[PDB]
Amino acid sequence: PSGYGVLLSVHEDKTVDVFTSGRKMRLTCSPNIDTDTLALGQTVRLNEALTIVEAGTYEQVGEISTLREVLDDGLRALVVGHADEERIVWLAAPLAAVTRKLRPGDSLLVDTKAGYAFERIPKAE
Amino acid sequence: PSGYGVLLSVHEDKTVDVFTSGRKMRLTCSPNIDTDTLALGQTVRLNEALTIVEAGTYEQVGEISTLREVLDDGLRALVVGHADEERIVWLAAPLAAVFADPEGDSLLVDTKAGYAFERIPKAE
Amino acid sequence: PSGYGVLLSVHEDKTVDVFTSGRKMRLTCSPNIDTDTLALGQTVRLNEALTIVEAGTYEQVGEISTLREVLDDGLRALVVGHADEERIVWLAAPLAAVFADPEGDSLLVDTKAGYAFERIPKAE
Amino acid sequence: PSGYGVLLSVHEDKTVDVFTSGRKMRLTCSPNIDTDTLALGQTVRLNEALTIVEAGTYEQVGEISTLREVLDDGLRALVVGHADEERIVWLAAPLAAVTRKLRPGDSLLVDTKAGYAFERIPKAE
Amino acid sequence: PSGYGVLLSVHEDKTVDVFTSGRKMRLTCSPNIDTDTLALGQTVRLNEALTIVEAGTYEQVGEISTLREVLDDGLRALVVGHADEERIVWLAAPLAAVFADPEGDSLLVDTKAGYAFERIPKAE
Amino acid sequence: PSGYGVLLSVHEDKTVDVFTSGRKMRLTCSPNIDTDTLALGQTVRLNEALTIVEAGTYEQVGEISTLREVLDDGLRALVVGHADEERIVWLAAPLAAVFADPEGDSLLVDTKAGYAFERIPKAE
Repeated sequence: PSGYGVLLSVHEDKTVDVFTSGRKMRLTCSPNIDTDTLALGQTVRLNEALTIVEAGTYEQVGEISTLREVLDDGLRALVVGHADEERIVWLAAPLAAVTRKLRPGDSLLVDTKAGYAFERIPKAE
Repeated sequence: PSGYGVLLSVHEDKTVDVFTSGRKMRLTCSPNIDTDTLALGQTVRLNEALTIVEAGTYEQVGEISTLREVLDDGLRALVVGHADEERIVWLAAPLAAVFADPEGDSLLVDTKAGYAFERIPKAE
Repeated sequence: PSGYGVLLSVHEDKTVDVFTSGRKMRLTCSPNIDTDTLALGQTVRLNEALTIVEAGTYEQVGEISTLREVLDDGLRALVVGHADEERIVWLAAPLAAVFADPEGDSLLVDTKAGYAFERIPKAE
Repeated sequence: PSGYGVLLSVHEDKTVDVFTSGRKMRLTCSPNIDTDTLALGQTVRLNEALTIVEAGTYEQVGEISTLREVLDDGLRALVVGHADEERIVWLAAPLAAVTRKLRPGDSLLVDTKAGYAFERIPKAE
Repeated sequence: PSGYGVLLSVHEDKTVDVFTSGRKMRLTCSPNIDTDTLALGQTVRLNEALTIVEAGTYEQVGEISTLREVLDDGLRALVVGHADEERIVWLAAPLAAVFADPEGDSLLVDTKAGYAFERIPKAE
Repeated sequence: PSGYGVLLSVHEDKTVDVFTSGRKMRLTCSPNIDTDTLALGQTVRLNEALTIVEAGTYEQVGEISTLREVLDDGLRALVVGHADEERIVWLAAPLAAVFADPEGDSLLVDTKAGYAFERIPKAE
């Protein structure tokens, strides 16, 4: 069987930080994986030895939180969840650009354990 | 003895993603499983080795959430729970079959697996 | 030592779904057990190999929830918990025998196993 | 090392049901233990093999809940906790008698995982 | 590598009850521990074998609860948390030393271990 | 693989308390690590034997809580979470350098490790 985790960072030595089984770990990738093309926040597949053997895409289901503000660094956002839970999360690539821009009350799909926002979910009317 | 999980996806090599023991796993299927006939969201039965040995029905008990909108893709929906927790979930076939659905419909959901399975009269 | 679980369903092949050690399992009964006399929601005792070796009484302590409606199938009910969490649960065999509210009855429930066991006014 | 659990019932065959490590189990007692004198709801000590090797007393710290009503059987009570959480619990012996009697709004020390009430905690003024 | 727990009691045979890894355990002490000098509620350091190897100070971070009353025994107190969860906890020495305390004082507590350790100005 | 933890304290014997895999541990540093340069609250990397092999940056994502007061010791603060949960946390090294509210500042916290790391207005 394989498990999965959320990619957090790629190091100069081609190891990666991944959030998996509820904790951050530094893991190695299979030689066939091009680490230069990994996208932070994407789900990655792990073998039993915890080597990254495949890159997937971003989570498509889960918690929604409301955007309050993108932080000064342009990399993280302050979001507000259901019971008034304020949190900081990383912006995945499709959100960090900038064409469109993120505006406060935008609804964002988030993983608050890994600390990532993946997708904006549109429309009241 | 067998365990269970919620089927999430089927891969080209006949392995499947399943949500079981609180996380997503990629698992193999027994010779009896024709993956072509699997329905996403259904419960699957797992042997000790975590091989899928039987494909079952959708969950029938659990949390209730309220439908806010089906997303543009027609695959997912925005649902709101008891303390106004908004989530995105996948729609199982029975919900996609009617997609009416409104908006306010009460849906049986598994928020860990990320699925909505059944509409519950409020009602009737 | 023996473990325990809540009997969820009895299958046509005589195996049984049981909620035990925090998850749903499909288990086999000792030949001693007459599976046709098993009662939904009752506590079953397991040996170390997870064979069902004895069938017992129903859970008698735990969470109280309020009945909202008995579903159209007569097997499940919509209940509302203390913080307005709505859930669907199975009716244990004693409750599967009649009810009547909204249109309010207080039920002993185990939301992890997904069962209601007993009504709390003066009821047996 | 030893672990602990809450005694739930004593069987005719001298085995006992105990709530330990978050679940109910049927366990045996050391031959030196007189099972006839066990008190339901008391904490019991388990060796690594999960044999009951010692009986203790009732929990003395933990959750408080307010009594609503003793059930018709005289063995269980409906209690109401902080966030309006209603639950049924077993009455330990010092509470089941009957001299004094339990009255609704009494504060009770409870273990809502094992499903027991142990002690009444007195006095506003 | 060492773990930690909260000391709950000392036994006549020099073993101790400690709350560690989310539950109470009876553990032994190293030759260096003079159990006569232990203070109930203090943090203890445990080696891989779960032997107490060092007795430390009280916890300094964690949940805050409000004092309602010290119980008649002078050993325990009724405390109320954020969602008005009332609990009974043991008093550590520093709190017993002042027992003033009032009632309204804010106390640093570990509700799993069942201890109050320190009074926090509201204040100052 | 390597694990990670939050550095809680540095002891006079050069060992360090670290919150890792959901609990507090006392660990040893690789000889490479200058323990006098370690900074409270920083993330440390662990080998499989749980030796600290590298010291890193601070947590940058997670829960936001509101500062109520910096305690008299200048090392800890009282913070209030989203559901009015009050807690005492340690100040990470960057925050241990000044503050100022009630008499309101938003702090990034990890309540499991018991640390605040960063203030969120425009602050570095």
